Amino acid sequence: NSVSVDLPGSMKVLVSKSSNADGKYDLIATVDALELSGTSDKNNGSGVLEGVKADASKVKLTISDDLGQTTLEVFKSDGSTLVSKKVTSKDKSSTEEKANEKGEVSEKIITRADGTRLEYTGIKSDGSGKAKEVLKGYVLEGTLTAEKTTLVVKEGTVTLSKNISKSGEVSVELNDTDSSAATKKTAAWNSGTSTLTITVNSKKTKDLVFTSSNTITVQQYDSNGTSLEGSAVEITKLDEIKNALK
Repeated sequence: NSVSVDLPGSMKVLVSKSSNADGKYDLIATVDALELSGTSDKNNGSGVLEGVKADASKVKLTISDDLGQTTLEVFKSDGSTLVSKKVTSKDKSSTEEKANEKGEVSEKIITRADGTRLEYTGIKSDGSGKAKEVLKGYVLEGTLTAEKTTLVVKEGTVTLSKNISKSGEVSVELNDTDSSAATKKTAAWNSGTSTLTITVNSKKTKDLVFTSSNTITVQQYDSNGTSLEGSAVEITKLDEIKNALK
């Protein structure tokens, strides 16, 4: 006599139709063939479920009270040395951490709701590591520090850096080492409009807009640098980013 409850990431928990004499509900879930079980003082599917793998690893699924988030933890048999931790939100955005043998997080994947990802590897005790952003049509490479993630695209003497704060806030900057003052690119970032405006030789040349969909559009200025012209074009591949940096 159970009730099925939908969870983040198209998972399920089974909750007893009625409570026991203590007013508690029974919970059962199966995560990749491993049965987890628990009890809860709520009737909605929220609560904690536990199980133990064949290799003695301890597994705990915690379902938030409003069903908006699940946390799936795997530990070694001590129940404290982390193996992995996955936090899934209702829109199927998620974070997944993987630990080293000492239980320290060394790998992390942030999956956005739109399917784009930020992936970290080799995270060190100072918070540094390597980073990759996986977009629709291209991959960006860079680094992680305790402060921010920085993805870098280099083209000639120009470096475009896409910085991502711990809160996920994107800002972008550009630097050019071009020794010719006349062809050197500079740029300004407008956080309010998520736009990087590139200038060469005192004339704005283009706006790169970093959209809420984790895409980039490019639109050129006229020959005077004082009006935008034509229509903005979505970038779909790395070579088009580099073209904009030429």
